[PDB]
Amino acid sequence: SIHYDSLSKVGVIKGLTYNYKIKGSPSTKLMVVKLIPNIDSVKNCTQKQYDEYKNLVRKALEPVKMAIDTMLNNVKSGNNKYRFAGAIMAGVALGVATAATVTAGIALHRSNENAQAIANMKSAIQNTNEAVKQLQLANKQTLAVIDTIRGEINNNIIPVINQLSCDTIGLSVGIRLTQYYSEIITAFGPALQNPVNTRITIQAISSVFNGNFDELLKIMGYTSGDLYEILHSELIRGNIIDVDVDAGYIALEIEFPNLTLVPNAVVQELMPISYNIDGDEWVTLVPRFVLTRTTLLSNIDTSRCTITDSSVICDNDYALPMSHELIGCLQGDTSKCAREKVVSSYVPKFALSDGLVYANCLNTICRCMDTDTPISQSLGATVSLLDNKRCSVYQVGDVLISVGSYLGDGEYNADNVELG
Amino acid sequence: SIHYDSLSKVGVIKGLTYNYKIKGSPSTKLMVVKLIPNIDSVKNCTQKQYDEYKNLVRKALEPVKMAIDTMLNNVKSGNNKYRFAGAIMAGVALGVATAATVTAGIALHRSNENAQAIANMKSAIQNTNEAVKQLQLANKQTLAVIDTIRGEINNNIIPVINQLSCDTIGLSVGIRLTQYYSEIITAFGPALQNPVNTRITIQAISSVFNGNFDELLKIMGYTSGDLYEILHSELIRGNIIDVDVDAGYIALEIEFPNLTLVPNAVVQELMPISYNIDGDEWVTLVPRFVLTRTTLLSNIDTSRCTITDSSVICDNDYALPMSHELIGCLQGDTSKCAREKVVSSYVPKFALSDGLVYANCLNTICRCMDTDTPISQSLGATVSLLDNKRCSVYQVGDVLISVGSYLGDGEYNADNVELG
Amino acid sequence: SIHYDSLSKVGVIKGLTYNYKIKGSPSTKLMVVKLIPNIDSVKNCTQKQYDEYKNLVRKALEPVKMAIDTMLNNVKSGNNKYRFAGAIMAGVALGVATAATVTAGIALHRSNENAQAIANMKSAIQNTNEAVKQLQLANKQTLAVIDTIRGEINNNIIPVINQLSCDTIGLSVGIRLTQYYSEIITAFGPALQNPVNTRITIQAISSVFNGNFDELLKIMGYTSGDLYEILHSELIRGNIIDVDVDAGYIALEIEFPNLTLVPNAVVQELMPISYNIDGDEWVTLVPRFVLTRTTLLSNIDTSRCTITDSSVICDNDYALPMSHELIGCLQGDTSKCAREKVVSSYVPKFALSDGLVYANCLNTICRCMDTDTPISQSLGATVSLLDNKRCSVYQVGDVLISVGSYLGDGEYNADNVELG
Repeated sequence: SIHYDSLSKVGVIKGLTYNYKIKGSPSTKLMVVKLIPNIDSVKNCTQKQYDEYKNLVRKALEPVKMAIDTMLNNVKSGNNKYRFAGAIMAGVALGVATAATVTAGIALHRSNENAQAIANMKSAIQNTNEAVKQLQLANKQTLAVIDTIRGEINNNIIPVINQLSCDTIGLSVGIRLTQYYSEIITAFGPALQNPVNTRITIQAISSVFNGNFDELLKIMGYTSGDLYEILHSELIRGNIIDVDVDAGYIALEIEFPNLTLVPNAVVQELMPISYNIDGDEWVTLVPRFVLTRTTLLSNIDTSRCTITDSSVICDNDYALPMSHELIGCLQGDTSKCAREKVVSSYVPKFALSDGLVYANCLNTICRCMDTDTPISQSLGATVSLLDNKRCSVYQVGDVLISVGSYLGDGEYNADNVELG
Repeated sequence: SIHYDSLSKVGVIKGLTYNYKIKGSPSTKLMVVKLIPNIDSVKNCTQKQYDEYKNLVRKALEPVKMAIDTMLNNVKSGNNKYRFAGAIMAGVALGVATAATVTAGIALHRSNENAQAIANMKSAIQNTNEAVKQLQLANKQTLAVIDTIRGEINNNIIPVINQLSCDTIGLSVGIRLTQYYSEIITAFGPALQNPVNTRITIQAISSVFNGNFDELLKIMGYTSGDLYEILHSELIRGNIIDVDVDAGYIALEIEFPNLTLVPNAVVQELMPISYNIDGDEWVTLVPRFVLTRTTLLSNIDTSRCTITDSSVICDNDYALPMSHELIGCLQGDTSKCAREKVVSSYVPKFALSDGLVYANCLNTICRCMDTDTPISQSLGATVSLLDNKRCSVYQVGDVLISVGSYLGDGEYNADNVELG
Repeated sequence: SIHYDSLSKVGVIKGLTYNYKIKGSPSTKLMVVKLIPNIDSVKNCTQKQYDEYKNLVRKALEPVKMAIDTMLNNVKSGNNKYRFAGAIMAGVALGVATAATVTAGIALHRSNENAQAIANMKSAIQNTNEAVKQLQLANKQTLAVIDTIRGEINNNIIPVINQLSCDTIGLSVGIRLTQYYSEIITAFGPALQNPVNTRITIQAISSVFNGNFDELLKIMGYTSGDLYEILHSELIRGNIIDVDVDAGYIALEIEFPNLTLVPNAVVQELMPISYNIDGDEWVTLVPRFVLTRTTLLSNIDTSRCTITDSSVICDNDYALPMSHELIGCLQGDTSKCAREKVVSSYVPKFALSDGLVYANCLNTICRCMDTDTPISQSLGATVSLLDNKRCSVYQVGDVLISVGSYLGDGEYNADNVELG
């Protein structure tokens, strides 16, 4: 319970209401990002710059493969000793880890049969001559292959190649290769250092492809308009499963999760306004959002979640405990609520809820428009309630509002309430 | 009062001084952003990809117009019942809202006559064939029309169109349309969801126009060098007033505010240094900036404001209350000031103010350069003052400084001050 | 000491270990950024737009040179009066400053002989016709000169110049100049306002050169693969030393620092898990990282540092003091540790350290796989220890793990420990 009838007399008013959703089971797709382009159409003019680029790429990829091969051996070393049907992590060889790292280490082994199927297509992956392409694995699964720089050459150099000289072509292509290297290090740098525990969103991945994430979703067989709820929440993420150093490519597995609606769970918003005490202006201190689950009250940090037109969407169940004074305050003992003095006009003075208006008519102008007379609260009353029994249209500050009727047994009274 | 003479003996020294400015009355201009380009120069080669693009745009715009039409009906439903000269909000139909939402809902109705004037120019808006254009409304007001992709076709495809094949042109244009769609969703996505309460800065708006905000200000009749104080503060912002689904465009109103100088208001900076107590090194805890208005002291969170060479500029009056211990400390009762022990050399040891130097000569080397002898403070004194009565140039740490004269009645004394 | 044997019984477990590194002595290089391009190849077609651009650039540069000339006079006014071999700051003319500002003001004078050598090359700097170039000063030092827009004209306009008309060329170049002006104001705007105290990273500087920082490091004679540890930490930074208003260029000095390994300093990570008290689930509150230097314990805010595979790298020594209750807790008086109640399943239940597993087997399923039987802790015990004396493979939650042997004198006991 939140006992709104006692909260209103201390400036706390009932806002909007939402349901709670959290991430469900996954679905996955395969993508290959090529770092060495198929320059074969202009090959004779640019050989010197190309040979220099390949060595730098290979030096950059060599450390990553040893991190992957190391983690694969800790699981294989277990599976070969014991009869059990599941994968077994060798704890003595690993030595120190959180439960999350052990879980991601077993998932890396579980993904290895796709990586082996990709490795059988190496010569077909090398020979692509388009900016994006689709191929079929022996698993019957499809693979998407991305090749940005061959797109740049097809657009910018080939239509004018009769005007340019051989030295101009070589010098022109050389600067484009170093720009692409700078983009790769900016997008993938953190994942190349810690490949087992790091995930990247599809929006960030697309920065290597001019930011065109709409083409990426399209070639995987989706539509960006249908995926809106998980795309806008940034829940579509990928991770590295394998690296090929001699060919120069990265293989990624990309995940499209379901959403689960939590039963008996509600999120409630609270609106604060100022109020009058014996001639001074004060404000109450409370969190903006509160979570209720099967009568239990709790805090929730919505900065780690996305708010939509009707739902709050989180990656995990971010509920947090609540202190005894705040629980006492929200359950109707207003003497336990904390308060602060007002020194700026930026704090609001009125609000609308269920068609009724609550206002602090000692610090803002309130007038009745039908009879054209001012409205005054006593120096004993903290807040004033505006409904259609007195008159049908009110001026509040510099706005005109029409109001509904009060669902109660008599006149609203706010004289001399308990507070602390 | 801040009683700097007592604060100096506890390491708190007087810094720079600024005046306070807050946002004033507005001025506005009109802009139209087109989502469906005028492809008419290459039309025969790209019809298949164009027809697919238009349906996706229309599906994306259909939800936004219903949010706008819904809010317009809540005001019209009031205006038709009553004689009053101002606009009236229907509170029963709206049900729940903050004062800010009611205010933005009335402003949306007030802007509707410009939207109707724009809607009379629809055929002239469709026929533009340039990246940016100016038109005249029947209000005598001007309108700026933006068309990015027709600029791309004029630059990249038309000069080489004799070299490319029909299939190459179609495939080439198709990827540019999906890239533009990805850019729109990234820039406008939050505003398309909540069009009544959301505002966008001109810098962010320009990301749909290659980031060239200088052209946008130029066609509206301004110069980016004159607008520096409001542009650098990020106070130039726009909001959506209407949407046309069949033609595929968004109409925006853009605001250029005035700045108001608050009378009798001053912002004062404070500089902390370490100090000596009985052989140990300590530091005092105080906020960096303090606000004084007509003798009243208050806190101010300058992270929400911009600091210039002479003024602090804020969007609203962000003043906040101050606790009784901090007020006691700043008004000269140093026994109420809070302190901390020092465990790193990154904390500073000296500072310059009004041509005089204050230093902790037990934790840094202080020497007189004229006589070439060291300077020592007793174990009873917290801080030392360096002025030109003793000698004219000092070495402090690894820097040489020349100093002024002390405006006082005698020798400065820092023995055994009151502290807690 | 951290007395891990008492901490384990309250859910705090030993994580990874790192060494501490801080920034050392500098090394520097010279760079010139040109704001007025060498349009001389298309000059006849674009004169009107070019003359308009130059006046706006000069108006933008005029305020910056007076800030530089003002600070240079405060040092020169000292050096001319006194015999001392070092530079002398005039404190009366400066009036108010922090020790950091005095230090940067003397450094600006120390850099002035390079600025004079650059100023002798003005006609050679103006005549460059390439996107990037190298020149030699009379100091025998090299200078790197950047010219982005001449690169754009060499790539985009000259190969098609027989197809375009004179008016098309002029209009086309004019929009590229205003886009470049918008990019300059976005990258350098804060430094142009406060040129003495502001530094910019090489990644941010490169945004004026299509983001290609790899070319910048290459022409300065480095390789981005060797500089990884300081580049990834973002310690490579530059600052403005001079401005030329009539020619329209900015001169920068760029710094490549060394790293110093602090002796006898270690950073230790801590892993928290939940635990059982009399039937309820609880958690302990402690910082993630702790710093030890020659037996002294301290806090460290690693959000201002970079964490690698083995080292923590900071710009300055960010150590901070620690409270008496936390020191008491970590030195084995667990009655002083603070705790919280658990209301979400997102909190972890087990962890691996030194080949042994610690788990809360009342809130997760624990079973022995060799004998296929469940494991249970009493209602008196907070935590359970899993080692190879009982059986060699365990199921914990939904994962299978193989474990090592306990280095102790007998059975581990967690009954009825002291807590508060």
